[PDB]
Amino acid sequence: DRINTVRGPITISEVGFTLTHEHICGSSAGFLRAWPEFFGSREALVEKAVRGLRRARAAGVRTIVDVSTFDLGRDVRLLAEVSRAADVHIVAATGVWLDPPLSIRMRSVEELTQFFLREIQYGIEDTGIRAGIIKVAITGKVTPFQELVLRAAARASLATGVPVITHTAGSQRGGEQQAAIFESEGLSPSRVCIGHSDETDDLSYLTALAARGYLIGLDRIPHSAIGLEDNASATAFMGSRSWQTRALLIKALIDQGYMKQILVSNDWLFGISSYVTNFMDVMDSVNPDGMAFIPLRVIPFLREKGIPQETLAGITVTNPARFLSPTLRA
Amino acid sequence: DRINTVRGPITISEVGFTLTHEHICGSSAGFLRAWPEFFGSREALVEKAVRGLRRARAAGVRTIVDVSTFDLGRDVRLLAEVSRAADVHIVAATGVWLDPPLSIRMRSVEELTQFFLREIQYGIEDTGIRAGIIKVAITGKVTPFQELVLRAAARASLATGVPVITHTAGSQRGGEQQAAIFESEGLSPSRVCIGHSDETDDLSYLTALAARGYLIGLDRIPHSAIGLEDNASATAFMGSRSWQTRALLIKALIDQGYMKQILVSNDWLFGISSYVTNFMDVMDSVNPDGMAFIPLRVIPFLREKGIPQETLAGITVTNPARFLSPTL
Ligand SMILES: C[As](C)(=O)[O-]
Ligand SMILES: C[As](C)(=O)[O-]
Ligand SMILES: [Zn+2]
Ligand SMILES: [Zn+2]
Ligand SMILES: [Zn+2]
Ligand SMILES: [Zn+2]
Ligand SMILES: [Zn+2]
Ligand SMILES: [Zn+2]
Repeated sequence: DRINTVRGPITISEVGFTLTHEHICGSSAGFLRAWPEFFGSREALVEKAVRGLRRARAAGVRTIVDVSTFDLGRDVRLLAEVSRAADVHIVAATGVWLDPPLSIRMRSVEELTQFFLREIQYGIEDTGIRAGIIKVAITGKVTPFQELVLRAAARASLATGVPVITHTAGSQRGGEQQAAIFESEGLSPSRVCIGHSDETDDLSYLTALAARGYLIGLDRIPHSAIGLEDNASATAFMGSRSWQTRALLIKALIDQGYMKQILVSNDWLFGISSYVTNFMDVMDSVNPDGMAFIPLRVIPFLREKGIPQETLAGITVTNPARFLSPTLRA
Repeated sequence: DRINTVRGPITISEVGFTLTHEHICGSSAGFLRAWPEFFGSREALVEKAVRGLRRARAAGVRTIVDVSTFDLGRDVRLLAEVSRAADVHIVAATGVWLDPPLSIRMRSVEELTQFFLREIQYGIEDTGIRAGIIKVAITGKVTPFQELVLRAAARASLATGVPVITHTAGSQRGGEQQAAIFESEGLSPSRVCIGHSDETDDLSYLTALAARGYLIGLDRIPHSAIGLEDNASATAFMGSRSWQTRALLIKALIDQGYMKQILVSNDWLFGISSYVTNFMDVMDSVNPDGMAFIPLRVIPFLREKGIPQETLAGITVTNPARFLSPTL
């Protein structure tokens, strides 16, 4: 079976150790093309990303999933360039994030479904690169527009077998909202990762979703504004919980018997224009390991806590391949 | 003081009959590239725009100013292809419209100034095509962010000599609040067009801005949903006033002695994705002339009402050239 990447299809055996929720750059549609100097230059951004991916590769990573949507400024040509240079597979995304422009947010559920299908079945822009995942997002109480996006995502997943990754901004729960909508459309929970789940400490909430068959994205592990009391922007974006506390949720879910439902990532990037200026510097100061943080810090931490190799490989290799492999029915 | 167009620099004498507020396509950044099918295809949109601009050309139009900004999905390569095929000058825009994404709306006044300067001085994207105007938009009361945009526009204009064009959302006013900000930055009123000024019938407001040396953009002349009362989206976009009512404002300002302050346009486009689906069909149902509406309908209407042809030539040829020619 085959997974689409920015350099073409690859087999399941080629996927390897995967980071399921990452970005090369967090931006806005067309922004990198219109003002590349915001990032120093396109060339500087490419250099920062290639070095960062090569560090991750040296720590064991073989694939990342860039869950940047059109409205997060996804540039698949950038992804292809850095994937080739770093020799790390990149899966690209369709879907809608938090900042849809009018041309997206004025659209109907049917139109959004056709847009997602175009990006998965035909390709992104004029590149022939096909999305391998659908990324959606909601705020607090799912808005009428976000509900349209979720339903369109479920429909595109049902037609193509590609999985859906979702999260709730602003609050620590919210996965129940998305689950009810997805299920109303007939989508299998095994096609869905409820992301940014490490933002809550409510284990009962995560375990119940896992028991229903949802994948649980513990994918903002290195985000933390501890020590950055000076910075309101940093606390608002990364939060005030230690990375070890977040990582321990991984062990907790394993102990509950749901290793098979866990996906782990960094939610990192190599440039960011969608927040305050120079926020990349703040992030880099918190986590100098970048995307290598999971393999260099979290994996050893879990081992020390007594999680066996084979379990860690199940989480980092087996689960992502099962998740990404397009699967029409469960 | 040559003017930059999507085909390169031109002389003032080459500008000719100008439409000062137009669009090839009203969209969002990256959207035409991502989902061209929304417009049938990119190829269909080009064909429709070339056909339309050629009709305007035959009616005498020589230049249009496409005031689409980054966030209105300005695609300068589309502009260039259409300009060349139709053989009509197109001036491209920098600035910020009413849908800035986070990467724009999180920026400071200094950062916005740099962005506008890049698009004017260096070029748009990787094309080397330089913006010839700065477009800004406000809602009701200028928002804190919109005030940054206005100040950045003023600063970019002062540094480069290129003019600024505005508008305020809806059938509002807003010019007095825009002008205050511009003047606090030391910008000359002669470098600013208060656009969509045909949305109001308040002549006291219009004449006072004209008296201060502002240009008055009477530039949505064909927009009217009269006859389309059962379409709320039509009414909300084009209004309930007739084209003649809008066009009579041109006469009113001429009568008051302000012919030199008037700029006229259609605010037309050949595709639109930033609003309701298929809205282009509704607009085309009302104004089949498209961008040719000004020279075909408005000019003769004003002639019939007794305005001398020399005055109309001043408004359609002289005023736009004086406005577009960069100063310092
Ligand atoms: C690009 As994000 C901070 O919503 O994971
Ligand atoms: C794109 As418009 C409605 O400001 O002319
Ligand atoms: Zn997120
Ligand atoms: Zn995320
Ligand atoms: Zn993310
Ligand atoms: Zn407008
Ligand atoms: Zn307009
Ligand atoms: Zn307009």
